[PDB]
Amino acid sequence: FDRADILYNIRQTSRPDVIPTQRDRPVAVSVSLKFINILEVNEITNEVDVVFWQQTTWSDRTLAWNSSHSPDQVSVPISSLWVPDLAAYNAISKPEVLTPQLARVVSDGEVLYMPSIRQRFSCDVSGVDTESGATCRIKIGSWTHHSREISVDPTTSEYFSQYSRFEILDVTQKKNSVTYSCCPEAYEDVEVSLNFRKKGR
Amino acid sequence: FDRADILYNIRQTSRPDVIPTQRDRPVAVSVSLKFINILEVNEITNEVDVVFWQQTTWSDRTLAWNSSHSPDQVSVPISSLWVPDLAAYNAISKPEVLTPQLARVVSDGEVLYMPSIRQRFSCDVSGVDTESGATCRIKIGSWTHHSREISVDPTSEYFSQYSRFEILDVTQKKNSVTYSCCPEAYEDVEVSLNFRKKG
Amino acid sequence: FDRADILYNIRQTSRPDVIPTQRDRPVAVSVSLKFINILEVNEITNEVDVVFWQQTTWSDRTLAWNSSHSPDQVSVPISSLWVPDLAAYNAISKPEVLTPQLARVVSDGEVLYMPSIRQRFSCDVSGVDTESGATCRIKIGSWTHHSREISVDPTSEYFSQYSRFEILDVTQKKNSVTYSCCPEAYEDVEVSLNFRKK
Amino acid sequence: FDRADILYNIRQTSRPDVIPTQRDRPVAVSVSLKFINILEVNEITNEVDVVFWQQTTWSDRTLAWNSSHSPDQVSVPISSLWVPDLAAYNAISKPEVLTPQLARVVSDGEVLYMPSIRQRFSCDVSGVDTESGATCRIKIGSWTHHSREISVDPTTSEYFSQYSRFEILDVTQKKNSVTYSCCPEAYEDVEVSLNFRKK
Amino acid sequence: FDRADILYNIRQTSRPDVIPTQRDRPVAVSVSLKFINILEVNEITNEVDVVFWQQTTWSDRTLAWNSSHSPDQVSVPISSLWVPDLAAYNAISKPEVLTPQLARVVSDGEVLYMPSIRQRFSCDVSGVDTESGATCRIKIGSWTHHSREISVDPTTSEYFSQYSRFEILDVTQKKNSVTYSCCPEAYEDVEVSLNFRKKG
Amino acid sequence: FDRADILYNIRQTSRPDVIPTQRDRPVAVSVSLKFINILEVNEITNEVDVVFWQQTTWSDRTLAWNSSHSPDQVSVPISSLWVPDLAAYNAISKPEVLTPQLARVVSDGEVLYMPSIRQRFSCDVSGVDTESGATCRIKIGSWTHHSREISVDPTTSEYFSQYSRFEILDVTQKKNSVTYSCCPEAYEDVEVSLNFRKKG
Amino acid sequence: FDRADILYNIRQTSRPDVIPTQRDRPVAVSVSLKFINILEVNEITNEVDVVFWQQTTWSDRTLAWNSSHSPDQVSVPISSLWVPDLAAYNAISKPEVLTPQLARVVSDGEVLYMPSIRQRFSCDVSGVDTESGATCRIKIGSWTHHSREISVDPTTSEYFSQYSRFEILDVTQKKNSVTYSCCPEAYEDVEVSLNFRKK
Amino acid sequence: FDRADILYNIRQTSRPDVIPTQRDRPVAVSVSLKFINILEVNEITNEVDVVFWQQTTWSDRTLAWNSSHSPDQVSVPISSLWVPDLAAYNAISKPEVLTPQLARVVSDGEVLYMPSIRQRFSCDVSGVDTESGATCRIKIGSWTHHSREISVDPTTESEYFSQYSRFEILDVTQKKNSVTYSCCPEAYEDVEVSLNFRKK
Amino acid sequence: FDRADILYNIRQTSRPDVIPTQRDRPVAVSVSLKFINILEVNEITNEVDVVFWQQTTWSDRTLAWNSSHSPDQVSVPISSLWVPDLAAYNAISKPEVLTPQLARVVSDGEVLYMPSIRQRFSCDVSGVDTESGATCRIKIGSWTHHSREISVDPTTESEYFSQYSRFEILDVTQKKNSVTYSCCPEAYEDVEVSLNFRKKG
Amino acid sequence: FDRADILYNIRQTSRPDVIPTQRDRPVAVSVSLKFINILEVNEITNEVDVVFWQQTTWSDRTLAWNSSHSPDQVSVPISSLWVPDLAAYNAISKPEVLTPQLARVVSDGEVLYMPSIRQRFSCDVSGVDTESGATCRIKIGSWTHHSREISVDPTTESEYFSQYSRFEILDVTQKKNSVTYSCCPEAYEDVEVSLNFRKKG
Ligand SMILES: CCN1CCN[C@H]1c1cccc(-c2ccccn2)n1
Ligand SMILES: CCN1CCN[C@H]1c1cccc(-c2ccccn2)n1
Repeated sequence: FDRADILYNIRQTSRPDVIPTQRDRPVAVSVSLKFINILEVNEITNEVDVVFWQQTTWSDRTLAWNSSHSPDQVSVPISSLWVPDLAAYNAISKPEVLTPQLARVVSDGEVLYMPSIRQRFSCDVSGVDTESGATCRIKIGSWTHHSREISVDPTTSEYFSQYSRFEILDVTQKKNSVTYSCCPEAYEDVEVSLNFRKKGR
Repeated sequence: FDRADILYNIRQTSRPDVIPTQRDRPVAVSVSLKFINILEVNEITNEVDVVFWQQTTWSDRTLAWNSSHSPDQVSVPISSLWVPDLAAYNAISKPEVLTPQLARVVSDGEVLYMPSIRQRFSCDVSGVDTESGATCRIKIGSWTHHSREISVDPTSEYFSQYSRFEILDVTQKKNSVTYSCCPEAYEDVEVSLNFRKKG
Repeated sequence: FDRADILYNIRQTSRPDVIPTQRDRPVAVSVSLKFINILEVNEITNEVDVVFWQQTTWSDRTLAWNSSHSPDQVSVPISSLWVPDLAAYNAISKPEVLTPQLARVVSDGEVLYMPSIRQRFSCDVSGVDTESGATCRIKIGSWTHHSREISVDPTSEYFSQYSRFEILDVTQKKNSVTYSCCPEAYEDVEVSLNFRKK
Repeated sequence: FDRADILYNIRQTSRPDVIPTQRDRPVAVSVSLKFINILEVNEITNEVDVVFWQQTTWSDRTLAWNSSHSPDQVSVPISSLWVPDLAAYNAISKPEVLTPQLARVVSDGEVLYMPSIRQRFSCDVSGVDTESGATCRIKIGSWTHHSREISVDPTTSEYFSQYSRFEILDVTQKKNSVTYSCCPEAYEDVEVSLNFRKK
Repeated sequence: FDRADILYNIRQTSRPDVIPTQRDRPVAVSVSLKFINILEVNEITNEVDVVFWQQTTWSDRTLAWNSSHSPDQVSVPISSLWVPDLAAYNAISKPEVLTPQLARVVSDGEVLYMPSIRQRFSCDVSGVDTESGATCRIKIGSWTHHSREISVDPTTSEYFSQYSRFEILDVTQKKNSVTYSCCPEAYEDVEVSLNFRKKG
Repeated sequence: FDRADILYNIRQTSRPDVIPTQRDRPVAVSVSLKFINILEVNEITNEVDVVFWQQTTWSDRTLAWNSSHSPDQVSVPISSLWVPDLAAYNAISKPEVLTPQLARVVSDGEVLYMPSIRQRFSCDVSGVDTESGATCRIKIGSWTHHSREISVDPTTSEYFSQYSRFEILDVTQKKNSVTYSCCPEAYEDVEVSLNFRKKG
Repeated sequence: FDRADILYNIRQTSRPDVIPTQRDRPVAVSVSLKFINILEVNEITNEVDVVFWQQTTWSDRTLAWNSSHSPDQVSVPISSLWVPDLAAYNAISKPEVLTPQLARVVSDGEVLYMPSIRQRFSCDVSGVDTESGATCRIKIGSWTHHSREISVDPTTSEYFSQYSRFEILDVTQKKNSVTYSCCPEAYEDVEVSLNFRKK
Repeated sequence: FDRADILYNIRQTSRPDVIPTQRDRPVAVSVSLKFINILEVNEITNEVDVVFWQQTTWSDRTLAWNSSHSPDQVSVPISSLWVPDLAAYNAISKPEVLTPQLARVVSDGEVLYMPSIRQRFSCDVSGVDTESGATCRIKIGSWTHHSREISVDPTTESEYFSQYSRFEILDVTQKKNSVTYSCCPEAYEDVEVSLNFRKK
Repeated sequence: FDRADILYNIRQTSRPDVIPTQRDRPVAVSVSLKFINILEVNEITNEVDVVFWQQTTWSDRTLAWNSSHSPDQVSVPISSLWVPDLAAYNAISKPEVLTPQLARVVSDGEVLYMPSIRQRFSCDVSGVDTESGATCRIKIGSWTHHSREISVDPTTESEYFSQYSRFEILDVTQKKNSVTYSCCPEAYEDVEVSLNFRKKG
Repeated sequence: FDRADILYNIRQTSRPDVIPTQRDRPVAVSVSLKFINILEVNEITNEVDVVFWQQTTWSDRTLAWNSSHSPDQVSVPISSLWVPDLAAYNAISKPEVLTPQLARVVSDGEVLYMPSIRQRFSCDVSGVDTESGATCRIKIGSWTHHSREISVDPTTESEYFSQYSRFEILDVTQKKNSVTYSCCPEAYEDVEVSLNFRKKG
């Protein structure tokens, strides 16, 4: 009916710890990094310090409601929802979340979470100061949910800060499948390739 | 009644997670930054470290009470209130809040919140050392509410005399953008901090 | 009562959100700093980084018990008490509290809170390497309680001898700040630390 | 049963404070470190700054369920499980967990927890600049559970970042134990020998 | 009882806010710091950064159980327990607690708590490069409880990293009892003297 | 959605004190009484003691779920439901509910509630002992909701016990609207006229 | 604000244990009985069993709201409300409430509560078979609140059952203020005289 | 696992509102009345007052546990358990439960519940003073769950009945039956208890 | 303080299960039955049905407050207080409490509970139609607290009784009884209430 | 420790649902009925209406406390203790509890629960008006706990019986007995209580 009713129900009945699997189909999560800033780099030790909006999308039908004559969408705290347990496998610091931890929810149950994160990665930074630029690959996927429970897909400069000493040449994202020695099941991930270089003046 | 009553009511009934949209009008949010100190500036990196009191105001009519023979206003923990999900879109460090997270509530339901924040920005440091100075732009709007739910409206006595820097000018302009994709319009306040290194 | 009873009472009924305003009188808070240590000072940037005990004191009658055959005071976690929402007006860093967050409550409802706080300020660092020394002023007052709600009044020997600086003098004085936007005055204590490098 | 049911059962009944000893025989924990990155090294101070994944396995029958027409495993927040109070004996910073604080629970009540941790150790960094390399020993055991209550055992390179300034010669992992003359009791540890060198 | 029952009991009935004074006698606390590492010394600023296990011990009879067919000892989170409010009166950083915040409660009501703490101190670091070394005094006490409510007492190197830049010559720990200028009462305290030096 | 899921969502949401009004329209409550037995009649006081199944119905849309691959209705404690505050205006004993207090909830949010009630009324019993027989009128409406808020409406001896001493000739149920002096708003009630006689 | 909000505010801040004394003065409670039935009379025992509507009315300002775009009234459970602690001083069984225990709150704070009660009294049944009839006095008053805290007032047959064997010749309601020897406080009651006879 | 833990888990995971349906098949409830006494009988009004033990038996897999070194069964208050919403169709007074409202849970999820009920009923008392006695049929079945959600059964088509009664029991037959009403598609399953008894 | 703060403080800190003993000195309970009606007597069976106000009075200084600029008294549900565990040893029905279960709490912590009770007793009804009347004896005291825990005392301090009863009250006297049995080192007390009544003419 | 702390400890860690079984030995429960009055008797229907005190004692170790400088006993509402689920097999009315529902607890975990109950039974009232009298047997045992879990034993087999009953008691014996049933393969234990009574003059 109203904003307050919609948020009450989601709070009271939403099960944060419960992956919203559908008929035991993997939950499909969309992920696209939108880089905003490159804040520090190190060709010697091979580290980068980035700021990026982690465009993260997925469906949770248990959230959906009868719009009809009611709010299009709502803003929900992420404590009040299930959220994918995503990790950047090659981060070497923990996500500084820069933004209000609110996710935007539509009446169908499709969810949009997009926090600004500042994080430090460990990646190939050789060629940063050349014209070829460097290509730093960030791998992201489910920390605890494997192929049959979570799958991850990428999607279809307008963001990047003009005051950065760096400039992006190209950013590309590939779905991937890894396996581990311990474990018979495979995990999926988005491989994000940031090609960037130091500016000329 | 009295304070304890007025504060019990707010705590028992306030719903932090519910924007108080009054009849499907947008919650008007008045914003005004007051810089207190500038601390680290880098014309190479175009990064800055600043401290400012973000003077914020809006109306949550649910909070209202009958002023007749009772407190004009009370102080309240912002965990007991709805608060707009403001974010600085060029911030490169999380906001570090320096002061007690309390806000003031007037009997008419006007909420008045003024945190002291320290945060780092990616902005134009070009010219800080010259006469006409640097102009650093800081953009502040709601992180999840487009212009039908929240609408942000911008409203030296505050700046430390002991700063290494000096403030030529601060100006505030609203900013609205529609896109091909999405029928909702988005708003931010644009804060132009024109400052320079003292003699 | 015993210590358990008295704490339980304070836990159940201390309205930790409610200024213990008496009639409509400002709650009269006393603040008096004692410096333990000056740790890093910048004359260029006008930034000092200091450690100090904030002696705070105020009365809350919802706390009091008849010290009849009872303890005359107890230790109360500040989560379970009303505390003045104080702030350093010229702090450039969030207070680092170095101590257990406990306050002493007297049977008459007198509270004595004294945290050890490490924090950096903007203030006049100049003259630090001179005999007459630098004079760094800190202001501490309520963040939200104007002057009809919370008054503030001010009341070397704890100062570390291993410091690189020394305190020539420390005066503390009643002050109020007002702003053109806002109808109300806010009381503080203006602490003048006169000190110099060794 | 389904994910939501199992999760609720685990949250309602799993007792995070209660070591799941069986027939008072010590709780068998496996700790197996996978080094991801070596980031800083100081041959003067004998300190390393390391990133590893800590494969921690044990067993808690009270989490178990009938997997007849149910999930093989589910994912549970460690706050809703008893976890081993493991601690690095020679650690010089707080463990910085970089990953979702979530563990995997098998229906037979076996728990699979692999946090990704950054932390500094005081250890032997000598020879790092050389072909045979330094050997940094890292010691991990229960902080409060002596060897009648917990044993730690190793499980009876490949993830290390190829963009590290360092590489790995050998990793060996051996059960050991320790006492302190203040106190009667002994504590099992796994001793992780990291044989590495600069590239 | 079993661990399950003993822990449920404590979680249900322990008052972490209530000092376990018995018959208006003070709580005897054994405190004894054991240094593991010395991470950073500055002879200019007079500062050390150190890591210590702070072996802490005291009696809280309300915790006791009859140990007949029962555990002799259990691992309780300290949030379930009253804990002495110990400070280090010349710390310049907050105590960085590095290990799981659990304590040991013996069936007779004895609480054994040993955190590993990283913390920075303001002390005399002159003569660390000498041979008889620097002597860094640290003052440990209750913040809010006087000697009538807490007495703090020490205990009579096996722990210090052999790979430290530095080495410990001696560590001694004596009782001190102190009276401030403001207030009538005394606070019992410990003095810890870290006599140590560089290696070469 | 399973029954487990739906029941959770109802218990947790759903506000038993919140009349399910739509667009400030009256909530339409249907009520058909089904007499099961007449256990006492008295022509002198004019009193009967009856048992009846009170077939009750109304929509509450905050209860609805999409029953795509899911159950069509569920059984729900009325303590977790709003229910109409119906009263017998001419009752002289309190309703003695004989049955489990569970109502049925269809996925379109229709509530089907039907308790077995025993209760005693003040009504015209004259000539229960003749062919044409007594006609005992029972008025039922909401105790606190007027017509704009609630409309109690009727619907249109498959229930009645073959071993009673009485037999039902007729039951008719007609809409009734009533205005009390105190209060200018009007209640919307149902007159149940029970036409029965002794069998002999 | 819709009903569902008003009812939520009431439940969370209605302090049903607290008498809404406004300022100094007592709470003014209107009580007026409406007899529906007389059911069993015993002139030997001086006993009567009676069904009556207890129209009750008072002001709790704490329930108040602004109806501009709001209902004027909602129905509230008395569990979530302060109710006057009324007792019929000459009752000899407990009140059997025959109706839902819901009261009615006006936006200006007035409450209207009107239960149908069956209850037996001790009173003057003599002459119930004569022309002039019997006059049963029923004395209703606060059980714990004396006259400084509660004053009762009536407000100047019509729902009586024609199918009763008795008939009301008259009903009159006056106020009375009674003091007992133990206790220096005066209590108020309404005394309702029920002039009825057998038809 | 002990009694204490088993009961904690049940308490803590209790969904009393969730019919424990397994893969959309109906929950099979057994009902057997074991008559203890007959307190009052009326051939005029066709009413009897009776005390019986109602043995009831169903599965609820959600309560189960591993019974290796664990109790075989435990005692659980019914407010923690889902219970069949059972009801007599011809009852004329509330069921007066005389015993502790406790059932027994077995390790496999079986729930055995047996309350003592005193209740009045409307039935065929004709012939109570004859050689072949009266045959009062009592009909018991779920009030709100139909054929597809609950199915009943008698496990029982001299050890219980009071030797001191004014009546003897000749026979009690219990048969699965069913009941539908024109209003409502779904059939309801019931147990048909024929109490054939006489005055001595 | 206002009434609202006092009731909040009582509700929040009150221990109904806890006898307010002061240093293991016993809680002094005053009792006084003021009879209102006598409703049924039976000389064959020695049974009476009666209604009385049972005035109870005790101290619980843990409920005190500062009367300074406050109310001297407030009403409190008894379900938030400790109450005397009083039983009538010769009752044959359970006590029907006819009145609101509220009590008065005075600012010195004095509690004043007076319920109107209706109960049937097994007592000496003989002589009821004579001029000396019957004397029916009712014994009242704690069910589980011996006399080092609760001391019951009659206040003995007609005005209350129905002018419409068939019966009339000739005198009421109340006296303390106390007994030591050999099993237990403890004396038990009771208050013996002697209702001397006769039928009216 | 004081009463407030013993009661608190009991309230919080008692486990009212959990039978205090030790070493899978039966819990030994001791019921002795003490008769206060006989109120109705009916020779036609074989029914009596009686009032009695149900003396019930057992041991529950989870209640115990060290009673040095402590109360040795406290009074505890039965909601906060495990209580045996006793019932009168041959009862025909609900138990009417006439007394405060408190139980007395000894620091060693010994419990006395003694409600005055009024109830009605089906029993042999034959011979009530003869000099030999009727022998009404009442059976009281655990509803749901068979013999391997609850064992039931009387103590001893006047001072209680009202002098004003129409009736008089001749003897009360009380005897261990065990009833078993077709359906269910465990035996229950009971105190069979033989009331031998008759009418007075
Ligand atoms: C006038 C600014 N202040 C002086 C001291 N306290 C602050 C304060 C406290 C609470 C609210 C506000 C404020 C001011 C303007 C707009 C919004 N809030 N300031
Ligand atoms: C007299 C109006 N009503 C019609 C049916 N219900 C009643 C009603 C309900 C709720 C409150 C009141 C009321 C209360 C005080 C005074 C008058 N009426 N009446």
